[PDB]
Amino acid sequence: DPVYVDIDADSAFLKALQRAYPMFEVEPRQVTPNDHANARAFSHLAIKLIEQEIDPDSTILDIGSAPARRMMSDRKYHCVCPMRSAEDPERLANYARKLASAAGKVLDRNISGKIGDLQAVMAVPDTETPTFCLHTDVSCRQRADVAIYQDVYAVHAPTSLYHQAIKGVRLAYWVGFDTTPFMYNAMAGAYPSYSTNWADEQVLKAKNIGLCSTDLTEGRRGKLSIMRGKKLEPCDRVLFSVGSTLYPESRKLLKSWHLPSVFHLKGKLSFTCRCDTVVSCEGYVVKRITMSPGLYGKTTGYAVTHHADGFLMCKTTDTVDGERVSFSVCTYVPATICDQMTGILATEVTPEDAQKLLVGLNQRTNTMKNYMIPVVAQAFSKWAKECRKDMEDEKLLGVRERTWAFKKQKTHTVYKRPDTQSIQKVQAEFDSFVWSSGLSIPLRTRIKWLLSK
Amino acid sequence: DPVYVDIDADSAFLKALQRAYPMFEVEPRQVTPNDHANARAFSHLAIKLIEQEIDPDSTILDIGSAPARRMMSDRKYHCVCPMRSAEDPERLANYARKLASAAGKVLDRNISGKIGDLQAVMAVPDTETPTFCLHTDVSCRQRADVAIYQDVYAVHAPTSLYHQAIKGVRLAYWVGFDTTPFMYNAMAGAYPSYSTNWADEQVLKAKNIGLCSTDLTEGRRGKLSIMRGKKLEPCDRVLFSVGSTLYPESRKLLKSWHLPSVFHLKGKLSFTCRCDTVVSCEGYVVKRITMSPGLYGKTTGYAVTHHADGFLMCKTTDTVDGERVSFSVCTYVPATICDQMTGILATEVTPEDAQKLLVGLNQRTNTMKNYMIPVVAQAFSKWAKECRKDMEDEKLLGVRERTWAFKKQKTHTVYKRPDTQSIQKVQAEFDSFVWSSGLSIPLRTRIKWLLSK
Amino acid sequence: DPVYVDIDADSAFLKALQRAYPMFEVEPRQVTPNDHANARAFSHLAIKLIEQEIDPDSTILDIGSAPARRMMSDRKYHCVCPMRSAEDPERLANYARKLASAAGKVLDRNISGKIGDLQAVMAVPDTETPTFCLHTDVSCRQRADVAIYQDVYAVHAPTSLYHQAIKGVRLAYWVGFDTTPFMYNAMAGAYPSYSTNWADEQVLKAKNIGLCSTDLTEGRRGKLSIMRGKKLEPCDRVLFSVGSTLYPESRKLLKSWHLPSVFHLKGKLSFTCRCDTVVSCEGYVVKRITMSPGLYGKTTGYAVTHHADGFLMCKTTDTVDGERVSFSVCTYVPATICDQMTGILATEVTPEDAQKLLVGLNQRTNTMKNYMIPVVAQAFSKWAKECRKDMEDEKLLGVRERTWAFKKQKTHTVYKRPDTQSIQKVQAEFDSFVWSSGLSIPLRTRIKWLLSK
Ligand SMILES: Nc1ncnc2c1ncn2[C@@H]1O[C@H](CSCC[C@H](N)C(=O)O)[C@@H](O)[C@H]1O
Ligand SMILES: Nc1ncnc2c1ncn2[C@@H]1O[C@H](CSCC[C@H](N)C(=O)O)[C@@H](O)[C@H]1O
Ligand SMILES: Nc1ncnc2c1ncn2[C@@H]1O[C@H](CSCC[C@H](N)C(=O)O)[C@@H](O)[C@H]1O
Ligand SMILES: [Zn+2]
Ligand SMILES: [Zn+2]
Ligand SMILES: [Zn+2]
Repeated sequence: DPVYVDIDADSAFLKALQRAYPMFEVEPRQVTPNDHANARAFSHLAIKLIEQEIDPDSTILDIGSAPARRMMSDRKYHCVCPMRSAEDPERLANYARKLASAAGKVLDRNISGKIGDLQAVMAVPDTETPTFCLHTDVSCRQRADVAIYQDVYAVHAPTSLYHQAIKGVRLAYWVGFDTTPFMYNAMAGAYPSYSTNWADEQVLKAKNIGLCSTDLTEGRRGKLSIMRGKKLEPCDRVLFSVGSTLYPESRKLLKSWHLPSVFHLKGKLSFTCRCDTVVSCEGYVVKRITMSPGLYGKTTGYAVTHHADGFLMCKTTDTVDGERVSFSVCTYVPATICDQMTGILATEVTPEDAQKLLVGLNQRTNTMKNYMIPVVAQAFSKWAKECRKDMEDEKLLGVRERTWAFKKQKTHTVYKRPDTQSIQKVQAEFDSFVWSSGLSIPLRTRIKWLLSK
Repeated sequence: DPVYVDIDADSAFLKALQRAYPMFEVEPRQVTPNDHANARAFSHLAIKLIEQEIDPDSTILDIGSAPARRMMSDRKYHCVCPMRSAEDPERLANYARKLASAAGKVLDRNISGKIGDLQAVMAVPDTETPTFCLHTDVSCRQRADVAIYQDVYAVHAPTSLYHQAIKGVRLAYWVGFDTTPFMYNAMAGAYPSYSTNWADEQVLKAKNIGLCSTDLTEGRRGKLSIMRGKKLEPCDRVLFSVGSTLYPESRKLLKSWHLPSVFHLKGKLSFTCRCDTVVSCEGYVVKRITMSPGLYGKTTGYAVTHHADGFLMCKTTDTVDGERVSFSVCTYVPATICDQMTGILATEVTPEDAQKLLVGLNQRTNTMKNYMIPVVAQAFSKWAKECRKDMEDEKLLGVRERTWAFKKQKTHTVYKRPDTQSIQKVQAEFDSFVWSSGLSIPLRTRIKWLLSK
Repeated sequence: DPVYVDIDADSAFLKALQRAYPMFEVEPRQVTPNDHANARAFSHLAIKLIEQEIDPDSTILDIGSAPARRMMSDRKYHCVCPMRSAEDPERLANYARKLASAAGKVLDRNISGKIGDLQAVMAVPDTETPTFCLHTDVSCRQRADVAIYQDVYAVHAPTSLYHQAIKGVRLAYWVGFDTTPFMYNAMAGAYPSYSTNWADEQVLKAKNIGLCSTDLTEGRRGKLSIMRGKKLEPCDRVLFSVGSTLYPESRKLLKSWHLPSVFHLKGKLSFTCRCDTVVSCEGYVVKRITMSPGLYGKTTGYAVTHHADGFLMCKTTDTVDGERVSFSVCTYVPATICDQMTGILATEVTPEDAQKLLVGLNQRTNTMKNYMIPVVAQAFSKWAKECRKDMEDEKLLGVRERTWAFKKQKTHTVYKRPDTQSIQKVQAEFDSFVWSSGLSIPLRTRIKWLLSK
């Protein structure tokens, strides 16, 4: 009845975990010095909660599975494992090892059936079995009614969901990092509670952001290159660092999971679908999606995010490979600090004074990580200034002057305070939806040898 | 005898709930991290109180019902469910699932009768049964004497009430958000105790209101567009955000439920009707309506609101898509803070000093939400100024000078203090009152399969 | 079940050791005054943890072994010992002595088998035995599935790993000093928690770095030499001092162990490999490597380091053999000190004031070693200055001016704060991979005499 997580007993993250999962009873039990422990604990609790929601006798598709995680579960999983990633052969070997080690000692689980299914798949690679197969999300043929996506960032969401729906699935879950900073189109950012940093490929040679590296120079003035760059804009390629584990990602596929509250899937068959956010903790979320046959209602095309902690986006100046430039950066701020800055921001404050005030509030133990304090101090200072400029240039009610052109004002900070909401316009009507094994003989031989014993 | 609500045991909202429902005994029992928990708790208690008022042996029409909420009740409900919303098929499937799960375990409730009625409706979609039907409020033919509207914003109130009255209904209840801010014709606003924000569609690209989103710019002066806008006025389309759930609404239909204390319905038959407010809690209300055959008395056409907390409407300046404009905003303020500002407002005070005083009063735990403090500080500052201008320009008693024209003074704030009343002029004489299933074969097949087992 | 380490009972390093190995229970038991005790304790615990991971019945290759360390172990080691180092004959004699001393007193270990294997190898020097051989990593022919490298810096990593893989090894471990400072290309540096200093061969006659020596002079101005040096750049030869033990090293071979997260080995057979960091303590690390047959996925060529303590690289001025020059130096800083300097660095601070503040923070017992304090104080002072220069020269968003050349700014400090990550670009596709005993008759005779008794 208790749930055990692998974190230190004196961690501050434990209270946030307890507030996010009020239906459980959370115990710390540390066994390793993992440098991304908080992220793993959140994923573990999310799987527990999802299993508690649904009822047994239903079969669950596990898209992009890691089979060894599902091996001591009593529910009915069908693991979809294509070998498209360099980490997959080791996961498969680990599954076979775990299976062979406990073959008679454990009896409640369908251990023998799992061994037989794996052997049958190794013999002929194009066969479906109740617990395993080697197809993709589009080419699997097992029928079910629940689908799960755990830390899956590599598929286009509407195509995948349509292919699950034409097979009888009515309910789906998605677990992962919040997609909001990519809808605002930032160049780099942080998830500080999870020791995670990310950056665009064009700024990996910066100096003072979370994920970067550069070197010492004396500063020659020449650097004469005829190739005129002249624009610094975000591109599709992004790099993620979770603790010390590296993952590359694509901006398009990340944006495709920022789904509106109502949408329609219109193909040979038609469906009406909804998406809600049911767990949200300092930048990690769980989403629940339902799908129904036929067309009902109408769509607006709006997606909403609720901010429990503060969210910040701002302009910063740095050197990239020695050349001075400006670009945008985003982060999260705890609610108590935001509440304690309300009085200060009524006036104009310099960045240095803001930094001293924030250090005073923080270190009274650390509420927030120190390496983000200088950028936050700068953002708060610009926001406070811009507000004053609005108060000194009043307009007339009900009137929009355009004498025959109007000017845009400059904006250097966006600041979403606790208990406010973001709203963005996205696509809501989808009509367009458009095989070889990939295994190799030596790996098959290794698995067969490791199993047949 | 206790009533259990899904909120945290240390919440401040519990005392307000206890004061609003003095006839019950309210216990906190938290099971989920719902981000709009307070609104759900208020609706739950409202249904309990309404059921305690009326007597059994009467049949209750449930307009726009969600049937699974009425399934474990001992009273006699007739649920009117047309499938006009994208959320409806999932509600129907959930009802059928709940019914099938507990088919012999629960015996007191008319479980078997409900199953039979649902099956009979699925067979032929144009039949009335004692517990269910697929018609609208105008085309249902079941006769009753009580009607209930729970969070229903999609109908025109006098037409709907007339169609209920010609069928023998004598008493009706309405539960929902207070309609007063839409009678004052504001452009955006907040219900802060319920984590709720709303906005006109024309200002969704603002920067510093509750529900909005914008981006960074350097401020080009060109933006040369020949299309002269030249007026910024409210329009019919509005967006509501309750926690993170989104709802679109129409201004006309919202205004139609702000009913006067006495009115007449004059058709083929005639009725005389009254409307009173019986519960009011920080912007959420319950209204009771009675109807009688024949015409009696006379009407004035006035509607009254009593303010227990302070109500504010004021002019603010912002940037929308980068262009600087002014428009009106409304909110609610707790009574103790209003009482503690009485001495300060005797003189002229700057907005910055007002903001510092409000922060001092608030954080001594938080009485009011911090993200509204800057706008409130501005409003109080303008009100205090305008009062002084009245005191320095006295007129003569009993005289209205119009030398041959008179000027209007500028007004930037309206402030209704605790224990005052608003009064507005509305229509009170109504004479004008003016079908296919909408279900689909695959959904019917799914429901039949899910039921027949 | 306790693990015993040879350190003083009042040492501060014990808490760091306990945090790095949370699965053990660490007891101090001092028996010698070793001046590099901390390094030996870390290596001991690393071997314990690795043995706990893997399962028995597997045979372990020990590359560049010291056999006497493996003599009282119950696992199955095959020690690869070529006599290429001046320390090797004494290690071999010590092994034979240890074996002969306990020949009947100890029975659980394969003592008799080990004696027989050593004698058989002495008779014919080109024979493999289950526990011993005299080949190199490339010319050994024993088959196994685990390989271990303990403090091995003399081989080129991809060639060695390929030769282990074509023999059936699937898992490998590497224990040693962190390779990050050599990827930044520094000229000298320190690992202060382990009493270790290192330097390039060209600066051994400096005055104020960790490892150096010089003499007194009155300063003649002549020193007329026609040989124009004119550049001071790092070269391949480096010297390491661990306590008072000296080791020479090569920069190329050290860099070759800074491996990316995914890579491919493409020869006659092909493999896909991964490298993760599983233990990290103040500059000492353990790396785990897996290899699989066949080609899967794709590579990026990036390597990542996670910083738990602060890392610093900076420019310094010294005299070398009496001539004044400048070059770069690197070190590590504890996290609490870094956190306590956050407020000070918002302004410009002189080096002297920084030094006084650091002395105040440190001596309140010593958190960090005093001989590094002057260089750290200088680095912090320059970093704080450079940040200000960025804040006073803002650019426009999204724009990279190159009017037709751009200038590089000067950078004198790189500072990686706690909870940030370094990222470097390295090679990830490897295709190119290209014997006499070396023992002598008198040594063989000595070993035979010492054994035959
Ligand atoms: N089109 C596709 N259909 C199904 N799986 C896919 C896919 N494309 C990539 N994948 C798989 O998705 C996985 C993402 S990483 C695996 C995450 C895993 N669910 C976990 O819990 O750790 C990869 O193994 C990759 O092989
Ligand atoms: N003209 C009409 N007559 C009856 N119901 C209507 C209607 N127009 C819309 N509705 C229904 O009113 C519902 C409003 S949302 C449902 C609210 C529900 N009573 C609850 O407690 O949660 C929708 O399901 C919609 O189908
Ligand atoms: N090509 C090679 N293959 C295997 N061992 C080698 C080698 N080149 C050098 N060595 C050996 O590697 C050793 C490094 S010093 C020995 C370290 C030892 N593992 C310990 O725990 O203390 C030397 O003894 C040297 O003989
Ligand atoms: Zn399948
Ligand atoms: Zn009906
Ligand atoms: Zn050998």
